[PDB]
Amino acid sequence: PGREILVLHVGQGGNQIGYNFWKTICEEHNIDIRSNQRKSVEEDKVDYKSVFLVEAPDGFHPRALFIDLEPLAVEFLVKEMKLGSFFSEDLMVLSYSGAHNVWSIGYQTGKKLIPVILEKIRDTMPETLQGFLIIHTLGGGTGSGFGSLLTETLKKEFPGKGVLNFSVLPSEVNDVTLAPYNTVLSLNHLSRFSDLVVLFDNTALIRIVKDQLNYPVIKQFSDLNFLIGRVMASITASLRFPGPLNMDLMEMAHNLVALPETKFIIPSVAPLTKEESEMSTELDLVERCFDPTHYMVNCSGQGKTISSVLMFRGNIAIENAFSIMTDIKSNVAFAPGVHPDLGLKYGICESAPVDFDKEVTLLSNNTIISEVFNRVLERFDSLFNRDWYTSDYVNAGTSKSNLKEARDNFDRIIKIYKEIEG
Ligand SMILES: Nc1nc2c(ncn2[C@@H]2O[C@H](COP(=O)(O)OP(=O)(O)OP(=O)(O)O)[C@@H](O)[C@H]2O)c(=O)[nH]1
Ligand code: NA
Ligand code: NA
Repeated sequence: PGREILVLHVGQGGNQIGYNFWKTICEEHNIDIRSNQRKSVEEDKVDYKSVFLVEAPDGFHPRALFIDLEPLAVEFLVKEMKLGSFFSEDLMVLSYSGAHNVWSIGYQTGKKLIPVILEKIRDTMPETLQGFLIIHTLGGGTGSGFGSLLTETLKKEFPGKGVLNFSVLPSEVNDVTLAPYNTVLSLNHLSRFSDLVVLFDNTALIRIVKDQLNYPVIKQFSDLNFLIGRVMASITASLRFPGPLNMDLMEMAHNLVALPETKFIIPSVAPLTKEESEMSTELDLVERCFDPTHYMVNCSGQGKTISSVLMFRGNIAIENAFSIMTDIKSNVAFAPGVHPDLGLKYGICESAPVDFDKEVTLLSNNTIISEVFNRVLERFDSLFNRDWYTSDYVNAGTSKSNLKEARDNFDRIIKIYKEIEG
């Protein structure tokens, strides 16, 4: 026993993303998400299912909680995707009132559910649990505020366990006008309590789906969220399947987090299709991951990499993975203080993702974070300097002074990344 992870999905986006993640995990372990059983004994591969799956005598269940302050997103998802016996009622922590896109309402209202959540966790969590993943968007009220509260709560209640966030930033034009306040409040909270924050945004996800997968239409968020699920599954693949070089959650965080504050990470994956996986080299895939076309956060350029983690999955030539390292260091811009021999952390797993020959996943700690975050700050200031939209934050326990305090800490983080850039 050991290595187990518990996944908390918070708000509409966090729970919708959870569908794609759990679908991917079940497929990788040849588990039928509808029957809760192995699809077959003969195709049961050597693996470690306990990382994300609880095996009970009746079948497999996700080590997850599905948390929201309104019931519609989760209930509709479970009905449409036929998840009733996998996303079961005993794993749901739902209320009725909603956060109304205000971080402060999500935070305050979520406090009422913390006892129930902690009881569910302490009911079924093994003592050898390595950590928690919190999946949430930053621009709404529940994912942002309740997700922030949960990050704080888990770090306090479970010392020595990793707390990692997979967090969706607002789009280039925000689709929630309150998103700057919610994003600054969330990033401030995660800077204080998360061990590592892996970021995504829908502008980048849409670009990848339209340009790398060439989907003719995106009709549901599943046709975007699958990319987030791919990152989550691939970066944990070496905990779950054999390979030459495995790595756990805090192993990856320790290699990325150069200074305590530099914990905000941009992911990328290559390739995106089976056909590309069968007609590519390790060098080609790594170069794609380091190219802004493949970043899952919308960036103006390659920035400067401080530190990176690369997971190689599938039919990988180890000599190519190693031999290309000097090429990565020569062709990709790293921050000025990074020694020519440093800034890379490798994992290598023999299991390829569904039907692919091979795949590379990159987690990059990149100074371009400062540009992404500066844009959030500029949006925040445009509202705050006019006192726009502050009333419902104030009424839910976030004073205007508190809003400014969060903004100023956010700016301190931006400046640390900018200083490292040079
Ligand atoms: N990628 C992705 N983004 C989502 C998804 N659902 C919502 N979003 C984004 O999340 C932000 C809105 O937050 P939601 O997750 O809907 O809000 P919530 O966390 O449920 O908070 P409240 O509705 O205020 O209670 C917007 O920027 C949306 O574009 C999703 O399934 N996938
Ligand atoms: Na919602
Ligand atoms: Na909503």
